[PDB]
Amino acid sequence: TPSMPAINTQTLYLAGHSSKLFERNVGCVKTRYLNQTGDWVTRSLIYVFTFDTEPWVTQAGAFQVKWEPYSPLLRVKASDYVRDNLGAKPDYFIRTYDNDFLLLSDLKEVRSTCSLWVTLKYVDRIPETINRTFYTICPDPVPVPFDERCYPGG
Ligand SMILES: *[C@@H]1O[C@H](CO[C@@H]2O[C@@H](C)[C@@H](O)[C@@H](O)[C@@H]2O)[C@@H](O[C@@H]2O[C@H](CO)[C@@H](O[C@H]3O[C@H](CO)[C@@H](O)[C@H](O)[C@@H]3O)[C@H](O)[C@H]2NC(C)=O)[C@H](O)[C@H]1NC(C)=O
Ligand SMILES: CC(C)CCC[C@@H](C)[C@H]1CC[C@H]2[C@@H]3CC=C4C[C@@H](O)CC[C@]4(C)[C@H]3CC[C@]12C
Ligand SMILES: *[C@@H]1O[C@H](CO)[C@@H](O)[C@H](O)[C@H]1NC(C)=O
Repeated sequence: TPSMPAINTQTLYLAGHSSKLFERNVGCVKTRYLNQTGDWVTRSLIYVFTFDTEPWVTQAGAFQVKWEPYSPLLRVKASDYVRDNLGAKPDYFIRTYDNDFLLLSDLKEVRSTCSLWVTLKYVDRIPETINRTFYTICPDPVPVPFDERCYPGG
């Protein structure tokens, strides 16, 4: 079966989210794998804050994730900074996933907010099936448009 992306070693990019989650001046949102200790994977949360900040500066946070096989929950132990400023929760509902995408939902909201994550394979072109699922399940879906500037080099 496909490998669960959250505990895998490929970088994940935020491709879509519910409007309510929206943070003004936050762009290029992605997560890189750092290491693993026991059942916990450590990843970074990378982004750019575009207001009154130099254009080459990347903001960075860190968090840990745990996924028991076939669990519908992703466990998240986010840093104090990430919990305080980016609203990270201790658990997320896993709607679906494949080798190169992950769709997460909030646990405690009745009108559950969502986030769609993809690997490099789909950053310039989200497959129609994933896009359709995202627009079906997610309240107030906001796509994150492709931007060349959010990547190393160009
Ligand atoms: C990802 O999906 C988006 C959502 O698609 C819409 O919802 C799905 C669940 C399904 O019902 C699908 O058929 C719907 O289109 C896509 O966005 C939609 O794209 C439409 C076409 O570009 C757009 O439409 C408008 O334009 C036509 C032009 O003739 C008008 O007739 C029509 O009335 C609309 O004004 C539609 O508005 C738009 N929806 C939203 C909410 O953005 C999106 O393109 C797709 N992306 C990929 C990569 O496949
Ligand atoms: C990808 C996996 C492995 C876990 C990620 C967990 C945490 C860090 C994720 C899950 C949902 C994410 C949020 C989803 C949507 C937005 C809106 C955007 O405007 C700014 C980033 C922000 C606010 C994200 C910040 C990081 C976030 C809180
Ligand atoms: C994993 O990364 C974190 C974050 O930088 C670090 O604190 C930790 O020492 C690293 N090593 C291991 C094996 O946990």
